[PDB]
Amino acid sequence: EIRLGLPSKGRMSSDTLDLLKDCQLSVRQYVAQIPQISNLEVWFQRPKDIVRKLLSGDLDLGIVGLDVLTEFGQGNEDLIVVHEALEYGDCRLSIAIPQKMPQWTEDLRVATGFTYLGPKFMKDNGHVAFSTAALEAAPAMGIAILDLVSSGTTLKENNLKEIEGGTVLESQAALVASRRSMIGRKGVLETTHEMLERLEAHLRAMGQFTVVANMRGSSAEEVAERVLSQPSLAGLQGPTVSPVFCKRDGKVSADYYAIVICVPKKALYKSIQQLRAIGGSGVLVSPLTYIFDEETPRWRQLLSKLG
Amino acid sequence: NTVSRQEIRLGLPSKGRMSSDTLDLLKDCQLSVKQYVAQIPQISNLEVWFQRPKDIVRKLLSGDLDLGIVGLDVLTEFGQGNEDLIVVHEALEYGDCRLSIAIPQYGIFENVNSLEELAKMPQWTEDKPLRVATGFTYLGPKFMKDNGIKHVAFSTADGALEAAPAMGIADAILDLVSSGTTLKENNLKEIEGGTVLESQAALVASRRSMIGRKGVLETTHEMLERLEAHLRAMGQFTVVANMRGSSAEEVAERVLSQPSLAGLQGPTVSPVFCKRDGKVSADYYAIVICVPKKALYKSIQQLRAIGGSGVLVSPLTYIFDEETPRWRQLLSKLG
Amino acid sequence: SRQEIRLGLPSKGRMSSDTLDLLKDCQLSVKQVNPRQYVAQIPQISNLEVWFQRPKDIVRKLLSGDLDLGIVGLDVLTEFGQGNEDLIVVHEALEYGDCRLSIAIPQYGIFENVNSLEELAKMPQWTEDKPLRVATGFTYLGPKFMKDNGIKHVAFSTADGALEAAPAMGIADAILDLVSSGTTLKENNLKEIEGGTVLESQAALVASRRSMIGRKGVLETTHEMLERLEAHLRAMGQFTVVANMRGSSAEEVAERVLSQPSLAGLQGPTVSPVFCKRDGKVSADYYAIVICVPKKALYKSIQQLRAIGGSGVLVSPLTYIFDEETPRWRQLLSKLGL
Amino acid sequence: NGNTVSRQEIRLGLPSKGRMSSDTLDLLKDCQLSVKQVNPRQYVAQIPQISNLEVWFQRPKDIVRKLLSGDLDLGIVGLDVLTEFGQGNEDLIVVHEALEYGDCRLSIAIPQYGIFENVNSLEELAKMPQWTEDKPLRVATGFTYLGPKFMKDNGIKHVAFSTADGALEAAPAMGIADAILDLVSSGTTLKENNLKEIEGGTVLESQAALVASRRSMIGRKGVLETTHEMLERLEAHLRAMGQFTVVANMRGSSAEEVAERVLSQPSLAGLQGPTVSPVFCKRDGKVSADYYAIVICVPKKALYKSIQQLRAIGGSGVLVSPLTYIFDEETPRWRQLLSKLG
Amino acid sequence: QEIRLGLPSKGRMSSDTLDLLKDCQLSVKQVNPRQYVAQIPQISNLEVWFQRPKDIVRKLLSLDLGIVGLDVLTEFGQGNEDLIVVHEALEYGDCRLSIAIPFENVNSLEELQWTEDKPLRVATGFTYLGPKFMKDNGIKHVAFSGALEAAPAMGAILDLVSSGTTLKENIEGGTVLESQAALVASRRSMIGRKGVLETTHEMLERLEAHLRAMGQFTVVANMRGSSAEEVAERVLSQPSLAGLQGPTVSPVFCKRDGKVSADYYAIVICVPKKALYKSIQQLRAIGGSGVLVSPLTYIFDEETPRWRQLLSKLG
Amino acid sequence: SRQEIRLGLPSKGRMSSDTLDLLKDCQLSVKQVNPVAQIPQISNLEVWFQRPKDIVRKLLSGDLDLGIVGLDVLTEFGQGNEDLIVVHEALEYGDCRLSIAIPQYGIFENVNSLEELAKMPQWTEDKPLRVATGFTYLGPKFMKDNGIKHVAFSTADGALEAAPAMGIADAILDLVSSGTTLKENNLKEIEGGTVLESQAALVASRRSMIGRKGVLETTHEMLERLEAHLRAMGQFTVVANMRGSSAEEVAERVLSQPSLAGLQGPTVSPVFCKRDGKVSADYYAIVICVPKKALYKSIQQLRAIGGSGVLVSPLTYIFDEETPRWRQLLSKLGL
Ligand SMILES: N[C@@H](Cc1c[nH]c[nH+]1)C(=O)O
Ligand SMILES: N[C@@H](Cc1c[nH]c[nH+]1)C(=O)O
Ligand SMILES: N[C@@H](Cc1c[nH]c[nH+]1)C(=O)O
Ligand SMILES: N[C@@H](Cc1c[nH]c[nH+]1)C(=O)O
Ligand SMILES: N[C@@H](Cc1c[nH]c[nH+]1)C(=O)O
Ligand SMILES: N[C@@H](Cc1c[nH]c[nH+]1)C(=O)O
Repeated sequence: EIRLGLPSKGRMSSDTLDLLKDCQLSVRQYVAQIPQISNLEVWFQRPKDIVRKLLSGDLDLGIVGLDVLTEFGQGNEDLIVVHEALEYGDCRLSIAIPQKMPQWTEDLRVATGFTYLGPKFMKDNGHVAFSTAALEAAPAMGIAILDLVSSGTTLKENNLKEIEGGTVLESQAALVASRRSMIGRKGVLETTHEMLERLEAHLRAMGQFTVVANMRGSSAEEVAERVLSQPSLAGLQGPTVSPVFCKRDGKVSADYYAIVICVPKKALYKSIQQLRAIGGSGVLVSPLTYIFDEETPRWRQLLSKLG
Repeated sequence: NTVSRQEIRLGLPSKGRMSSDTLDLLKDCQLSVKQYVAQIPQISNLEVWFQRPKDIVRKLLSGDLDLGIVGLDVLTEFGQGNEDLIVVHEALEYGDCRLSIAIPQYGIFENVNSLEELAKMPQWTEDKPLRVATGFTYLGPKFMKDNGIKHVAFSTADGALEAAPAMGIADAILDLVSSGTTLKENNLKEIEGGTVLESQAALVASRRSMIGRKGVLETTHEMLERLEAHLRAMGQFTVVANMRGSSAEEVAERVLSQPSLAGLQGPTVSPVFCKRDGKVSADYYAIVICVPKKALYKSIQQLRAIGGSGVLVSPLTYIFDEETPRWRQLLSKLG
Repeated sequence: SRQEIRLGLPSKGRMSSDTLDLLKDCQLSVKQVNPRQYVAQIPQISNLEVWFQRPKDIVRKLLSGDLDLGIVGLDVLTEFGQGNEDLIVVHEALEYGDCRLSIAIPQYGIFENVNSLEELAKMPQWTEDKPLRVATGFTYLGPKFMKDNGIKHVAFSTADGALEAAPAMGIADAILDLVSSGTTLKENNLKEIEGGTVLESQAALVASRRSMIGRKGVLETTHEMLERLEAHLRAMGQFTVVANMRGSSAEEVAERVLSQPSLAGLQGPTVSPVFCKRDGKVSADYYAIVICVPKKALYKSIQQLRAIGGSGVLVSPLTYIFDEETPRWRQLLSKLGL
Repeated sequence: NGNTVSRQEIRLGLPSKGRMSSDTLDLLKDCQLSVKQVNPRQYVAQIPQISNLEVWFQRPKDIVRKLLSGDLDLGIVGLDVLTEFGQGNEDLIVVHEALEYGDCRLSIAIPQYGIFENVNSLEELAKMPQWTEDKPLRVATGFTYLGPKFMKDNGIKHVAFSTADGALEAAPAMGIADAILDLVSSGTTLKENNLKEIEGGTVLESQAALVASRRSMIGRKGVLETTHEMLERLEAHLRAMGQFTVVANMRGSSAEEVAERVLSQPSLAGLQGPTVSPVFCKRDGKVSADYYAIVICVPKKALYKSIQQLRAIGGSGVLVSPLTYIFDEETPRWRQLLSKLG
Repeated sequence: QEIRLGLPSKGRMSSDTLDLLKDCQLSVKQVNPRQYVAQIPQISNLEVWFQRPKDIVRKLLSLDLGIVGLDVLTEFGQGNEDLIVVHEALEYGDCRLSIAIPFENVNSLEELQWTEDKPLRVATGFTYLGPKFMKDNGIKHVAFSGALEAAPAMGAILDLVSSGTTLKENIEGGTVLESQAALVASRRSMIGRKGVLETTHEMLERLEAHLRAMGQFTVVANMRGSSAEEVAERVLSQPSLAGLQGPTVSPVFCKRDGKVSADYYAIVICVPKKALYKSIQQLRAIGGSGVLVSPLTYIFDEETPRWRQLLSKLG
Repeated sequence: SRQEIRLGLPSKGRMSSDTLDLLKDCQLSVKQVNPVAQIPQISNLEVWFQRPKDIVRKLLSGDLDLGIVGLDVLTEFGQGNEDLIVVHEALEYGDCRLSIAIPQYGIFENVNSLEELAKMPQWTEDKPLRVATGFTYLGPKFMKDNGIKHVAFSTADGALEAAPAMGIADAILDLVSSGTTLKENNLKEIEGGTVLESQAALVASRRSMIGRKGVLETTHEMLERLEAHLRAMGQFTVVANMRGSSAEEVAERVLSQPSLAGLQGPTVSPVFCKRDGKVSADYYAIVICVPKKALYKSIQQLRAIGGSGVLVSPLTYIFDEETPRWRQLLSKLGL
């Protein structure tokens, strides 16, 4: 049996279920199954509960923000980040001040819910005491900020600004695994492998469009010659070119050719312009679930961390 | 109005089904949105403001917005026919309704089946006018000053607008009709010529913003083409079929004999190989065509008649083709 | 009277959301004009109008003729239809709403060494005085099941609150309830018995025979409905997989793909040329292949595709896969014959 | 039957959902009979102020079913529900027939306009040539039982019934039915849909009622005494609901002079007369009974007028406060219950 | 034939208003909760309409009575002589509309650069009343145009202040006005519609008596004593045990050695709620026990000048 | 650092609503600004809403001065800390008991007391008695006192009561109120299995009451208001009209009756009514307190002695001679 922890509430939870639904890995009850991965069982927990059960051995995998992983995991050696950047849950844990200064003789208050990571940053380049408090309004009320910043709007609303070097950590959602489970529970390691591969291929896919265009041409080679002259019509390896038939004088002839290329989403609009310039029409654009390519070093780095 | 601002602002409905359908349209365009102000990353430097629809029209006129998506009813009532508002796309194919006049089927309106015979009723004079309950304070007076009805007072009715004729608050109603079931439940009928306006959700733009603010026209162009290609796609199916044949050309002749297997320009035909007696040969060919969704079932039958099997059907985000006159007409309105 | 085809759908419950999700996955989205109102449209099918009802009301209205089609669990069809021959199951297994209506008895006590329905019947505790008490919501199917299996002294009741708690509270001796995973039964120290299953149930497409033979348009939209649901189930199902591969000709690449066990596709790989510029000349150095891959096979197929030099492997889902018609249509027409 | 089950508790069924539920819980709170909802998800709570009294929250239809089977002993339910689901069973005894909430009438409504414009009477509706065995009068209603009974009684033969989809009142406008049989309270739903009531169209007048099972009352230990207490408490609560206690300071020489003053006033009579007591205050360091306080019950509808009268005779500092119960002589209801029991 | 009184539909004003009527034993008979008309049956022909406060002012300007914030009355009422506030202080919804600035050493509005160009930008919801304060206070350089408290960070403010904590999260003379909930009536009904004047009279009397009561406690104590006058002297020796006019003193009997005698006396006084606790201490000091404390719906006393002031406004 | 008294109250659950209902009925109304609050009825008193566990902890840390919490939370999380003093141990809501439940079937059939669970031998150092519980601290302390050491405790996932049926645990340690959960899950209490009796309680910190000026007197005020209200909740005031010749005759009648005793005896005053144009005190009104549980029987008794028009009404407070809860608190404080 293989157990994977997922966030139970917050946007991290809805974004995680949205991620799984986009991978075609769909999951009142709190325990579910992902049937497309053999013997994989999902447990919905708060992220701190994912870290706690991963350390104890009740879970084998988890998806958690890097902030929760580093504070509640404490840099414990048992935890290994398999994928460090699932590209959601973007934030940074940092300190905010109003818009070395010697006023402290042990007799500087920072309000934070991160009871642990504040103290650690004081050994690196730091007289600091921590509290727990509307957290964002704490400097104005006199409680004491060290908090998560994403868009930074909360900082501007409370007349608070950010410092150079004030970012203690950059955080995304991450796929993490238990070391005791990967070495000791047979069957876990291969599904963490499959999970990493699927997440990489989905992230690449997310990503691209497949673009298919009708083009008038005499040969497949002339048409490909036209597509490859265009800078952003390169595709992964080049246009797939196939014949397109239509009835002329009661007889059929391949007057058109259909090309298919991958196009990055950010490049789509200008690509369309380019395709119109070389005579393409009826341009079908569609999304992808996965794009599998050559494996990234992430698997080998995981094995290097394991031995 | 005149504010140094790097970003193009697009107003979207904040509450109602227009909000949910608008966010649904953007998600179907793969235009994911990032409080009350968000960003659309895919369109360069495009920033979305969620507002009440009247506030979208008001802020477009005041200059706080550059584009908006709003129903044509909200646009015509609150814009009041101002020439600065240009509909860029007049038919986003959701929010369909019509603002019209409904009158009772009973009482004195039994044989009042046209707006004209509603007019010539000696019941209403300067003292006791024709009471019409509506939330459309501007458009009612306009519709009947355009059609010559002398003595009409308009009111906003307490609670259930449709029940006002039954309660005695008003003699008729001026309201939005979609399926018409609300009218039928209260013994109300429309009339010939009673339709004040036909409405859909529309992409609207400010003339002053497009002319004066850098980048507005290009992102309006991108949004219009994206909306047109997405509507075209929603639209069609991609249909891919395996067919046994000796050559690609024979297979193509077979699919083209069929009326609704034409596709956009014709079938794409490619070889399909399989192992026979340890040797492979292109015993099959796979064809690809676009099929309109309303033709899908019939197309499947036709594909079976010519030997097709394993017919894959899948949807499209966009279909980009030749640009519609909507762009050229917008530039015509701008000079 | 009327010229629209009416399709009944469950209004509340998990059956309702799963049904609307099935229709959206078919690109048959429902045009909820009023979300307070109970009637919507499916524009992709001509004159097809959806009515949101309680499932019992779907069966009642199919029998009365106010609906023509319905999607309902087989348990509800059996309990509220009572085997009326006018209700015909068109598609018997839409693969959601899986459960079984069965008998559960305590694990402990009097029922320790009772594990068959016959051994439940044999117990002597049950006479006209003091019968076997069964708590159930299935007012019709319980008595029929128990009169058919020779269990002679049984009284049935509806229970307050948690049906599964009725035997512990003393309200009842056994229950007749729906079992899916069976965890509710385990949580309440209950067990099924051999022969205790009254019926196996899924969501199903049902039609009125009077509507199909007598009302214009019903039989063809039932045909399209059956064909679309079957094709969608097949699609759910597969992935289309497209890979770039280096090769000199289409035949060499095809032989490489077919040498691999699970890269067979439905009929074999489609192989087309992929052109790329080398030294200012364009040439088909690569070829793109497309195959269907079953989803449970996806990962291994990827490995197989990498072994033969594949790259840039696009994976995407399908709304439909239409193939040869299943006998379900011919079976329907035979049921209509007379 | 649940008439044989051994249980120490006396069981009172209360409506689980609806306006009847909240109004019933309001009635209990106004009687200081607060229900200790042990679990809100659970359906059973306790009323600790009455010995061995346990409340079950049920559908009203389930309250009637359970009273007939003997699984409940008392219930509070509208008389419409009692007539529909009890069907006039002789075992159901109405102990209190008018709890003065849930007021409505089940009646027949037909369109104001159409063929029914001159139809104001019920047998005007009967002497109508439109309905035969071929095409009957369609009536939408949720009352599967009471409709047939009412119209077999009033000389109308050719009638069909439907449990209409959704908005019952909109059934005649949609063409689902030609009339409706429904509950009317203020009648605004009838006016909103251009429908009207009829002479003789009223099927029954209904309020919330305290009902009991006769087999339970005679056979189950403790039931009769707690229905006695409930009826008494309810009667008193209604009387209190009702009155104000009014207390006034008055300048006077003796209690009898003050009493003479209050009793000259028409609405200062009280239940039996003003209670009069001395009110002392320090003048120049000595206390003396310069004032007197009077206590009277005043009906709420008289309060304002009573105040004016109390000022005319020199009253001030008029304290007005409400009452939980007013117990007086028993009404005939209890004896009537015993006559129905034998 | 009908007298109509408007009440707020949503907000704390709504729950506080229905709580006010609920405390007055004028229960509101909401026959349809979805509908907007209810009745007060204890006052003959008194009908309640639930709507937003601007709508209440709108209909009083077009209703016979309304209960609305003084802010809504002054902004939407236009200072019209037809709207007469009969009771100006129902003691709920209390607040002040005032100006807050981030602007450090500026503490008076006069110190509040601002010209034709760059006119003092205040984001504010007071479409009518905003102009009034500065058109009257001599800053001619002001323009008016969400999540208001962050407006100084986002790009001074004129808003409602109650406890002021919302202001603290983000001046002298900045107060535009002080507001409470008020019972207002239209002159058109009072001079012209029969029965409006009389039910406004009853409403004003009930509201004044309830406000007095809200207010006090009735306190009843057992005290051992020989005579009523002795016990009364003991109660009156204590400063805040005076009551309205003095303690009501009555005999309390108990069985001693098989014979009954008035060994105790019960006193009744009104005690203000704010004074209750020390009143209990004082009552214990003079030998009281079993002190029953209970609330009041109304305390009617002599009419306030408000009715005669209203009639002076009516002539 | 801070200057005004802080009172912790439960934030969520029925404990929260029942607590706010009690305080509002005690005239300690909480003025919630928006979701920290204030109680203005006690001069200068400030409320903090927290999770029950947090209140105890914050009392221990110094951040709180008072709290209202169930005694189970107090004993489980306070760990018997001497800084926490219960001021009122029984606010008469949140009633429950923390106790041990075991199955009725199987091994445990003929086991109906704690000592018989002890003299059961299924449990060894290797395979101990598995008890599912949320009380990480309290449970072990209870069983070393009169049970075995062959006990392991666990936190059950999900439904604690279903843990013995699922095989997770052999017994549970849980809160019992009405006992329906245990009966629904075929579980049973044992004699001597009760670990603790719990109600909601008013708790205070010793450091705050002795050391922070103003804390002790506002706990005095809230303790007296809470005790007073509880006493009143409690009683009825009952007032009856009685025909009689003298007040003493009427008093003798009420006192001849067992349960009409009142607190000290009936108050008796004259009731006047018009006879022949003359007024005379033909009646007398008596006032007594009646415990609510006795009300109905007292009514019968009042009728037996000729009473009529019996007014019954409730009380907010009943203050008497000072309760020993204050004197005992001061004894625990060293005055
Ligand atoms: N041959 C095209 C499309 C494709 C990608 N993968 C398979 N086909 C490209 O390389 O971009
Ligand atoms: N060649 C097919 C499919 C296609 C459209 N666009 C690109 N390919 C058609 O013309 O319909
Ligand atoms: N011929 C490929 C792809 C395909 C399916 N259908 C049409 N083409 C296969 O059989 O998998
Ligand atoms: N004696 C007063 C007050 C009272 C009624 N009952 C007891 N006391 C009256 O008859 O109104
Ligand atoms: N006599 C007491 C109580 C009271 C007021 N009104 C009537 N009684 C007082 O003057 O305060
Ligand atoms: N004297 C009555 C009522 C009372 C109590 N306290 C004051 N009065 C009694 O002792 O019960």
